[PDB]
Amino acid sequence: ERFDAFICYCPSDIQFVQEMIRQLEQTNYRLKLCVSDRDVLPGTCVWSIASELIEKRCRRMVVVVSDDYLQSKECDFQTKFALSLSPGAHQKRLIPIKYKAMKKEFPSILRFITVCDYTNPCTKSWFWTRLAKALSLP
Repeated sequence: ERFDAFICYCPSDIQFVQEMIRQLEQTNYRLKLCVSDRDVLPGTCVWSIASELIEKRCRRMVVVVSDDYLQSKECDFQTKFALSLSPGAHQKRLIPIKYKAMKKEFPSILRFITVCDYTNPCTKSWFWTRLAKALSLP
């Protein structure tokens, strides 16, 4: 089955992903998010379902960036694979998200891609609108 986006995230960010489900799948947006801890089946490889799903079965990939995310090798692999699919962010396939105040730097590999910043109080009002729309484009 195909998806609109593959949510890349660390375990400690699962809960924000749940909010994404509550804000993007369970609303009028009706987006089909691929949450690995929910839709990726067991028995799969953990690097090939970042190469079959992300590449062919998902149009975009929402990275849930955070301090915990930097420390989890799996999501780093999946993000670098994203950038392999579209180095330069030409096809607009990698949506970074900063939903929490970070004590570490933003990944130096995503400096030039526009991040959806929940933390910003004056911008959050458009977050779910910007994200949803972005994930709904062809």
